[PDB]
Amino acid sequence: PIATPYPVKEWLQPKRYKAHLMGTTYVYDFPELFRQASSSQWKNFSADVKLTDDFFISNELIEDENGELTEVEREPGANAIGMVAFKITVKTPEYPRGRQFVVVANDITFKIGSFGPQEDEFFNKVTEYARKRGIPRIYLAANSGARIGMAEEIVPLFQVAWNDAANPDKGFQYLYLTSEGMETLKKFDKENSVLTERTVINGEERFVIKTIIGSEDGLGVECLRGSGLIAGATSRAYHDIFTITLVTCRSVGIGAYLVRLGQRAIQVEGQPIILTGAPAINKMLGREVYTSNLQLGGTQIMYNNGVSHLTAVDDLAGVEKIVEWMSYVPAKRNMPVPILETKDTWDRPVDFTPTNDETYDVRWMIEGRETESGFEYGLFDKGSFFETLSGWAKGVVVGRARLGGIPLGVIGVETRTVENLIPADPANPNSAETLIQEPGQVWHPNSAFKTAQAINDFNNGEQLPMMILANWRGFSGNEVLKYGSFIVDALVDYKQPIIIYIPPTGELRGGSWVVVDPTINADQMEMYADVNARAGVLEPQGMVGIKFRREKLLDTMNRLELLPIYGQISLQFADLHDRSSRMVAKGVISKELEWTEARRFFFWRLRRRLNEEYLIKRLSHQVGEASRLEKIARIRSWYPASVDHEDDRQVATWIEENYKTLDDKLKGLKLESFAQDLAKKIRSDHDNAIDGLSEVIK
Amino acid sequence: ATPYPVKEWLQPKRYKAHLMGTTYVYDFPELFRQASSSQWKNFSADVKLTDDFFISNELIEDENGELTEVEREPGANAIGMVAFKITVKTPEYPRGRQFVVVANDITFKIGSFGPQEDEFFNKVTEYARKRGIPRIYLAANSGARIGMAEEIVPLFQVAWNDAANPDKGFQYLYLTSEGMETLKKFDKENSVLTERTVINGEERFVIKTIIGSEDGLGVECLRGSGLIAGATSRAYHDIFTITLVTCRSVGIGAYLVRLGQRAIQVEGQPIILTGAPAINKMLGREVYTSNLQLGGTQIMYNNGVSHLTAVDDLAGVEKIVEWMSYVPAKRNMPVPILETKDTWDRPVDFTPTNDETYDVRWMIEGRETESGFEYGLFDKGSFFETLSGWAKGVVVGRARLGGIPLGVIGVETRTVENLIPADPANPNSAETLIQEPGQVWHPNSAFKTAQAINDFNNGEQLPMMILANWRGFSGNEVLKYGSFIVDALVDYKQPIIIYIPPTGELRGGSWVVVDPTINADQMEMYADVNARAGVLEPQGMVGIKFRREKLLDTMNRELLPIYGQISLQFADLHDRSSRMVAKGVISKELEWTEARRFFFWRLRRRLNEEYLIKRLSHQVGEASRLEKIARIRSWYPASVDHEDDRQVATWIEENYKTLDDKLKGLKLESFAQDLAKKIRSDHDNAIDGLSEVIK
Ligand SMILES: C[C@@H](Oc1ccc(Oc2ccc(Cl)cc2Cl)cc1)C(=O)O
Ligand SMILES: C[C@@H](Oc1ccc(Oc2ccc(Cl)cc2Cl)cc1)C(=O)O
Repeated sequence: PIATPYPVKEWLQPKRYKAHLMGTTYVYDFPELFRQASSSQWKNFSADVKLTDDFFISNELIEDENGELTEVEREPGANAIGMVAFKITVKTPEYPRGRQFVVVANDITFKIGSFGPQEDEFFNKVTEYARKRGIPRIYLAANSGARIGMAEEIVPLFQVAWNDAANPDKGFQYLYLTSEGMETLKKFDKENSVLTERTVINGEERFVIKTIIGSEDGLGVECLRGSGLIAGATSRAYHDIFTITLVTCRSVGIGAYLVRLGQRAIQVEGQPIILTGAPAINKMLGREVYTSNLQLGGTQIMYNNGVSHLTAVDDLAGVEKIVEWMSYVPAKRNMPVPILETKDTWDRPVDFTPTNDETYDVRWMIEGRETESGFEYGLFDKGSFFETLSGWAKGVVVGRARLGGIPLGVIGVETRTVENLIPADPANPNSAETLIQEPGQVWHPNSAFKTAQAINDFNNGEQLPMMILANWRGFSGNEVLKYGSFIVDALVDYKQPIIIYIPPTGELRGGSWVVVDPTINADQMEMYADVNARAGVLEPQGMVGIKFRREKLLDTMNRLELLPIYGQISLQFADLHDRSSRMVAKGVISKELEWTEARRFFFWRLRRRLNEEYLIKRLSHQVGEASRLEKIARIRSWYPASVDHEDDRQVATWIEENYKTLDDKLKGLKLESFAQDLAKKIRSDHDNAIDGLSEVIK
Repeated sequence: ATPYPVKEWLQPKRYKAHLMGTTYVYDFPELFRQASSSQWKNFSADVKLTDDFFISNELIEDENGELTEVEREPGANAIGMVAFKITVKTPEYPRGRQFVVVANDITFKIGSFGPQEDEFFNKVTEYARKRGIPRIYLAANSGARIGMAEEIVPLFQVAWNDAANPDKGFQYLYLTSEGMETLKKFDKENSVLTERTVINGEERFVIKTIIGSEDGLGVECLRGSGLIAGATSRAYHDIFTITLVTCRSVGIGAYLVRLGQRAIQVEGQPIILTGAPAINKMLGREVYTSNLQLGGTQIMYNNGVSHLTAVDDLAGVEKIVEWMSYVPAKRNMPVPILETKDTWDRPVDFTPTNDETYDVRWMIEGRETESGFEYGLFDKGSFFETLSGWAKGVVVGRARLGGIPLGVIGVETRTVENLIPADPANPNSAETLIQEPGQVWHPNSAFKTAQAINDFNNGEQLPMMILANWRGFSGNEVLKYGSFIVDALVDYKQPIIIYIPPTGELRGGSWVVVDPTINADQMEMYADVNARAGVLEPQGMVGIKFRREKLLDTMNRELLPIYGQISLQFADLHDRSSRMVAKGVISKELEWTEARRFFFWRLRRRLNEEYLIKRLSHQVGEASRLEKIARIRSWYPASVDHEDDRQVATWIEENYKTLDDKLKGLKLESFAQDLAKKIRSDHDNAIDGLSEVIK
């Protein structure tokens, strides 16, 4: 454009234009998008808030001469490699004083954002940078995969020693180099560019090419090593810090791999996630099977399969989802989860209530429900429910929510039936659509997998507490065995409080109960049942057909056709066994609750548990054989005698008032152990031991 | 009576178990005795065993509920679950190895899991885990025990509506002042939760909840199921776990075979979540005739849940014992070395050729030929394949290298005819014959590969070799499972060897999932001189950096056909192991024929160095793995070539006890070095403790 109000950004830096032509945001413009999203964050939390410019800081990161990452301020487009990173520092509602994270991204304008050894090495450095600091790592993927290429400085030299020079059609023997060809290389210092041997044929002194290496780096296997390196780096990152990646422009090969390795992924519509391009897949098979890469890695495929947790209409939408997602996550590894009080106070009843009659959306029980006669509040803070993996295995609902300001992961069960449709396969004319009915409250391979993925995703990086509104009465698919197994493993590994709650009108039968029982992880799990909930190995019908058969159904029909009404009797006899009262009597749940009062009970129970967990975790690197079980008992023996250990609000309150003081008792607890240990060491090797102490003078 | 004197009280127990199609619980230890004896026979026919080579002591809880060995009469179990502590002398552990066998007693309440069975099982699992010994589970059960208050059955009343004739309906269930009292004389008064409600002269106790006096009716059984499901999950990561499905395994029973991962299914014995009769009552028509269509070996062995299949119980027990022969006697002990006739010093005979099909197993274990026997890479007769009925594109099993046990993963070059049967649940759907090309990763082969790596790593604690030979991938799913492989590599705690074999290739994404840098602490890459590797293969590489123009440009030498081959070659000259060495992506290129020799000493050397590193586990202070190996190697004599595997291994084995003395010194060093740093970080605190300690 000629003569515009302000400078033409796309002209000052043509790369910005090239990026837009690619249909994605120019890399150096992303920090700005995070500013806008953070600003929006505030505008939704408290509109009367006036942000200044120093509320958001973005410092590009590059490697210095020693290869160490350092902050710099240069002009966009100065990057010498196709990978860049920024260290962001933002003041946010949950972290007013500020929080940090790293943003690594491919520069789609630098060799089509390909991964070369330097890009790989940079990405690895940045990832390690974030991990050492316990800081989140955001990856913006816009690439073309591993960089490729041959040694061009060898194309105008290699000679072809044919069988008979006068018969090229008869084939050839091998490729060699002349004495002149060798001199060309020696002139460019590119001597060790190829491996060769000297052989004199019919007179001339030849140099057979054994192997072609190349002076240019990033031609083959070194790109593969680099890819393996960052793949491993990302696998580790996921277990260390919060990871998430946004696909803004295609993401290919190692690019797609990283998307999955970081687990949490948001896909912008139209930007495919592919291992290999459709063109390549065509040439291979036979004819033109696929018309677009969107048929291979498009949203309708990755979001539907669960690779993509969320979809975004554009780059800004994606960044906004990243930021909203981060608002439930600790500023950094091992910090308490970020409390964020909203207008919706903890002290209120739960309005929306399920009815054995009318069908409902679990989300209503979760986040509340908007109606004509007004809004009906749900179990968690209004507007705090952030659903993820919503395009996959809809039989189960997954997301983050807030309880009186306390963030946590929530897993619910969709009661309505799902109509998972699967498009035909382009690589087989003999195949049509396939509508699959997925019954509610039943566990299918996908539901189980999604359930396991959620637990692991709440646990790793996010380090959140969790509540599962357990309401399953079966399983039918036999891979289910494998994925169900993933659930137990996921729970065994959970490190923050877990709450399992069978809601009103809900039930948990046989296998369904098994996979979520508190004993799987007694260190963190507690189970509760609504007074209007049902639970048992078998449902009434099943129990009847085994313990109340026509045989005995007659004996009672005597002491008192009339089969139907007597069938309804047997059912009630059974159903009277599946009550929460029996659950309390048998000791399988911590408590039976009343739905309307659950928001109040859980807020304090969870708050109390988070406070206690925090004290326990202070004894992690304690010396000795002390068990978690013995650690809480000890800590709890500290509470004032007049404090009721079963009064959640009271225990939470006292702890919150004595942090510093408790740290002291904790410190003194480890000190006793360190001494008791040194004692047992001397009383197990007095010789070398005693001498050791002596070796310690000053 | 009978020819020989046998326990009379067992007859009916045995009969019932057999009626179920399984061996009687107490006769199982005998099968283990036979398999072990048979183990010695195959190893050294000229061996005479004394009964003391095998001991089996039943395990039961004492007064304090603690598990103790007992010498009691068989068939005396008061619960439907039993266990044995077995001590046996085996070829790999001549002085003896131990493990526990936990099993359902199919004759005790049809092998259902009740609270007591559950807690016992859990206690036995924990018993093994605390000792680091293998836990074998023999499944023969009916799932969670189920019940109902049978005492409330005879004495419960109905309160009908406007019906002196029930036909209309009822309002609730109640108890009479007498029935209520009946429970009082039986002491089963708290078997219900009622409310006093005198209506029409007569008082009725409304039934609000039925508890029952018999333990093990509902949810208490579910808690128990959850307890052992989790206990098994932990065991799998702690000790060697394996399960033999010797009869039906239902619900929690089925779940357990999975949770323990390694599983052997006896033919005709199904692993199911819920029976067929049950499923039919949830679909309308009679769709399933038998549970075998739900959990038979055709399902579970093909799906990957069952690692192996067995014709009968004893075959299963033999497979378990055979499997165990590759595993340490207990957690963290060195892998069991078992040298046989086939020693390490010999070249590898069998060699794959470009123009000829081959079974990767020939490369692994060797092949029988009319002229004799072509030895493969590993010890003749040592290959033990598992998960052979699922994802045939990848080959996994245990093997021995000059006596050293390890996990092996190879790539099936021949295509696979995957036949997926049609489920009766949908008549509209018939069977299909999926086509799986070799050297191509698919969702299932990727999944199987990750499982293999994790199963070699957890419990087995085995080193591993992957004869990487993949190119493309097709079947989305691939993405998720491919990532499982990386996670498994990252988690691997023993030496790993990635080796691209002769005629083998590794391209693009296939290289990245097995690159050494994923876990530099344990991985090493090797490429045969006749191997190939690059991002793309010649075909595609040319279709990007050598098109019509460049191809027609390099005419300084209309003959498209012949020149097309010249370009491909120009490319192929890049994919050489020599470049791989030049670029530094492999530790070195090797010659197939000498691989056995080379790998034997490299592994032996690595195993030795690992052991030395492990001795610095509890070493206080914080030193990186690379920091410990560096100091360990600084101890080698200055004349030892750190690159000479045999020499390094030889010196170490000659100095175990010496290195051990030096090893301790390095600990006591840090011991005080730590106390010092303590004071130099909290002087006040330290002094008080130092003083208080000196007393
Ligand atoms: C009460 C029930 O026990 C179980 C326990 C685990 C079961 O396995 C699963 C449970 C849940 C899921 Cl999602 C998957 C599986 Cl394989 C099935 C039944 C039984 O014994 O019948
Ligand atoms: C070199 C190659 O990089 C990769 C990396 C990972 C890839 O994804 C996988 C490869 C193998 C497996 Cl088993 C799984 C995945 Cl997800 C694909 C290509 C590329 O960039 O094309």
